[PDB]
Amino acid sequence: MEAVQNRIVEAAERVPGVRGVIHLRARYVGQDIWAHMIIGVDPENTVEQAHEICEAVQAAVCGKIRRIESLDVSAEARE
Amino acid sequence: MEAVQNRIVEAAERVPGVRGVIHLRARYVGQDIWAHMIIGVDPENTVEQAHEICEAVQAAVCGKIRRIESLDVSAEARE
Repeated sequence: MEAVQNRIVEAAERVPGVRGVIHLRARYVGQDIWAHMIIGVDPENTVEQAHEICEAVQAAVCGKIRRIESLDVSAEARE
Repeated sequence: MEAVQNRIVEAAERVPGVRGVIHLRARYVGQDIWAHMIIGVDPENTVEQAHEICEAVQAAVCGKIRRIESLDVSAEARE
């Protein structure tokens, strides 16, 4: 649980435009993980750019961590 | 319930920068309402601007509809 959540955080942080993981809640459903994540982004990015970063984080994390079967990613301004 | 939710929607829509209410969930707790709202915004607004619109919607709706005692507002790109 703690190691998998570190893996998730690190995976998100390596995606262009991510300025920290603000929040991550992981729920275990059988052998699978269902998760909700909030990432920080540049406040001067557009809303469209922030959506693109969130989509990229979803693809990267789901592609890298095969136990994850649901992941919702949203963004907030950071710095 | 239906009339109060129409009131909430209309109140949000009159705030500068709102492009529709995408989602509104209202829960009744005793006599009070607790609500979660997603607004549409210009995709070319910055993330900081979208946060400012959300804050303005929170102030307007909470100020106008006194039964609401909790309101969380987030934004997504619309058009």
